[PDB]
Amino acid sequence: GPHMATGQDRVVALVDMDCFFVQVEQRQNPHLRNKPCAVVQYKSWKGGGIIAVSYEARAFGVTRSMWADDAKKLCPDLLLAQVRESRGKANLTKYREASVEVMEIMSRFAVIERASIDEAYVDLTSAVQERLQKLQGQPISADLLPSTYIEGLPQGPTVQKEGMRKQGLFQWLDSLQIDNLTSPDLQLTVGAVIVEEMRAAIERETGFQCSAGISHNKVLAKLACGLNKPNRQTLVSHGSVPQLFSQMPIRKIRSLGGKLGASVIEILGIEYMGELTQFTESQLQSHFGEKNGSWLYAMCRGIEHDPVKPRQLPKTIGCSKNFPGKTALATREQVQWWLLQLAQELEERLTKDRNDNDRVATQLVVSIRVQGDKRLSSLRRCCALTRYDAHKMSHDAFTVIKNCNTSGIQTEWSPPLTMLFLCATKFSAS
DNA sequence: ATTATGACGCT
DNA sequence: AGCGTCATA
Ligand SMILES: [Mg+2]
Ligand SMILES: [Mg+2]
Repeated sequence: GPHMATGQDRVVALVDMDCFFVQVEQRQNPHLRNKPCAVVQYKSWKGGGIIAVSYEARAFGVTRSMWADDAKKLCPDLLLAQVRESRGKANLTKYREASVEVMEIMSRFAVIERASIDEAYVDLTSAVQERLQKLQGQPISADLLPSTYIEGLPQGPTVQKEGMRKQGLFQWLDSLQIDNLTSPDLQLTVGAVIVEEMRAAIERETGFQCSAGISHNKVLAKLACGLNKPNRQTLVSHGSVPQLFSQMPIRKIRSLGGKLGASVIEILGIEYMGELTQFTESQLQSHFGEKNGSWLYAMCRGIEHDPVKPRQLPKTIGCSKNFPGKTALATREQVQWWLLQLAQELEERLTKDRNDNDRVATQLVVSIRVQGDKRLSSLRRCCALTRYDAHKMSHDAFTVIKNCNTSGIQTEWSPPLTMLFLCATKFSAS
């Protein structure tokens, strides 16, 4: 009763830029705005691979991972923007720099954890306390929440989308004002006010739109974010969790979209997150291990404690290129040349990093894949990284991998290499 | 022949 | 340390 913790101590948001690489290209090229548009890398093989898709194009069935030639079959008028190529490979610098624009704006409001190139968790707990003070018990007006959905409302005893949104928001705010909700619900609401402000500042100062989730932890905030896209934000309250989870496929929850989630479904014979509540913590630990079991037991109740880490910068800076099909690297100098290409981009990004962020990478990570091997990495070896010099890094990389070559002939490379990867890690303050 | 990333867990 | 998992544009 009085001692059951409810995972309602924090306010956490997850902000995710809508179709981010597409918005970066649309800001640069006004001709692409408000059109079915996608971003593609390379062009020769089947028109290139799509890596981002505008919501106008999604309506035609265009998706990420699709070949541009195939996307054009679904959407003949699809417009395309190409990822820059430098030194023979895709170069994502424009999007990394746009990401920094957005992350720096978010950081004015609160501590953020960079979760990917286009999304960040926000810990709003302190900001909410301060805003609550500034307020002096004044009601929160719907006008402060013009793009917010309250998940699960309206309910109980209009056929337009925006009308539905406001109906639910009014029920929520009516109940908050009447004192029929909880202090955590008030805290979430103020959290949502702050995220409207954050999202307005991002759009004003960059041109970019985003969606966001506001809840009591990272997992719920991420889930919330996806419920109403694009350009909207969603509040998932603790109380909304039983109904939300009762029909929520397990694979939709962050970290359960893969093999673990599949085993939860198979071993337990269930489909929805809410069905997990019927098992004891020990039962879940017996199937999924101590850590995952405890996590599952709390998560299916809407409770999770993973903190928003104070980390706005990436921990690693990496450079990779696949060499698929017949392009697999088969000669020694081929391997050396591409190692150099990679090492040159890496040096460029590392020198920029050292200047911007007052740190130095100390470990060089070399990874390769060989043909018809594994998936992903076949092999991964570390060596020291003492100097930001591309020729040295490339020579060093060759050294740690050169004995992978099973060839008799040292000029030839067998089995052919289908992937090269250089990654700088173990940063120290400098 | 999605590609190019990036974080974290296991042993 | 090296490998595997899960995720994002
Ligand atoms: Mg996303
Ligand atoms: Mg994202």
